[PDB]
Amino acid sequence: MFRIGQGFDVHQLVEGRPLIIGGIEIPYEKGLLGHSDADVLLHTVADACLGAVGEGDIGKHFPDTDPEFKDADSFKLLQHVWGIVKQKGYVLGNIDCTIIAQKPKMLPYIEDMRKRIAEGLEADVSQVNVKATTTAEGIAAQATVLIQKG
Amino acid sequence: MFRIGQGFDVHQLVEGRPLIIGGIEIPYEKGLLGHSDADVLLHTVADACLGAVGEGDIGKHFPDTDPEFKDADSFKLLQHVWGIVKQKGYVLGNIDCTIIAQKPKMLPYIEDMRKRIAEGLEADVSQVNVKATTTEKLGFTGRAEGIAAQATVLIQKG
Amino acid sequence: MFRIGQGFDVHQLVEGRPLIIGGIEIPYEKGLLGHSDADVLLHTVADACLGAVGEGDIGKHFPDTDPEFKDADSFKLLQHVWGIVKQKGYVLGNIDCTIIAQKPKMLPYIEDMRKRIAEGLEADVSQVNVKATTTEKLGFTGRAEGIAAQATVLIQKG
Ligand SMILES: [Mg+2]
Ligand SMILES: [Mg+2]
Ligand SMILES: [Mg+2]
Repeated sequence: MFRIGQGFDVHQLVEGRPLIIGGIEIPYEKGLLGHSDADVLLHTVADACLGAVGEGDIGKHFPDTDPEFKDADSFKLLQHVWGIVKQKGYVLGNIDCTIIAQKPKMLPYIEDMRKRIAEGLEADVSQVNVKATTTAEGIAAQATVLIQKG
Repeated sequence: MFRIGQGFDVHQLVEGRPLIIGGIEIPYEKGLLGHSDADVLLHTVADACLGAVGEGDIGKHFPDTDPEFKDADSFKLLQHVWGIVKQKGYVLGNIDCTIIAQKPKMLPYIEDMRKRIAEGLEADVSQVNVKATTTEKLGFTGRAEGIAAQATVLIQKG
Repeated sequence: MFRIGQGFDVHQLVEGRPLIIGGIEIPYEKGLLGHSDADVLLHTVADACLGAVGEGDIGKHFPDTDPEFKDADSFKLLQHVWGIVKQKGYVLGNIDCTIIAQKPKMLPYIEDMRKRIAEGLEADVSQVNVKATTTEKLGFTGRAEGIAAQATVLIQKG
């Protein structure tokens, strides 16, 4: 058995907050707006994993209104989501993710995002793909995941 | 043997139509514009299914020109599409779907959509995921001009 | 083993360039803007394929700044990508693609794009699905600024 999931998120850009994407802090004048660290890539990854196993989305498991998830580290939240997936008997097949952002340039941080995502999904880096495009009020991300019994 | 499909659709919100999403009636003062009931989520589920078996899209099977599909029930269209998938030898593995909408809030109706989609794919509700998110006021859906959806389906021999 | 990949791309329609989509030249007033032939659909197919094997995106293999990307034939680029997939031991499961464009009407060329993509992926036409949808006048594609495409691929050991 394999199962498929998909995630899509957008976060608003704003001054004063730090920019964190795929678990990596990126030097920039504007961070993303959110109640947790607002890592839009790790949120999308988490939502794709939740969706593959039929467990709604991260809003359902870590609500915005829950003070416990104020300034939450989104890598920790991904680890908990991955606990839910493992409990259903699944491991990672592979994941393919896209960051949509006009600025900053993501290329110098992509390889550490992949390591970080792999770590959070307990997989090898060869199972994780991250790309960026630009095509500027926010940063979006999309992810598609295939999980397998294991 | 597994096959993947993907659907993407977007409908304009207007005054003076019902809002029907995922086969569920949502009491709301705007609804979706289209030749059929405009059910954006069932259209993307149906497109994902047709995509997975190489049978085009709903436009091919139920065109806007042909007048007989005027105000058609999108649940009924989904069942006809599911008939095509079954004839090819496939059943549902699982489906993950996203509604993209600033308003209204979808969360009270999610479980019902999942039930209705499960019924249309002849599947267990554990096989169907539906989530709703906003674009944080950004874009055509962010400013309530329309509702978008996406769906990704995995089907398997059965 | 099966692997999944996803691609997404958007290109501007501009005056006096050919419109090449899915490897097929379509008669039209405008073409897509880019360094290569700007075939938005073959770019997304290529990206989905590279994504499935963890090899980045077309920009990693054929940067904009590479003089052989200038006016490159995106079908040849797809064949290069497919060689990468084949060296890892995979063949096509199936692919489902969507062209989002307000105009022109894709429907007369779809079958040819399917055959071309099938040829590039060394597969049967039954494994390739391509659908075309308009945006209902909404967004950047809805206001004829461009053409968008998405593709989801399932590959398998072969
Ligand atoms: Mg988020
Ligand atoms: Mg529709
Ligand atoms: Mg391109």
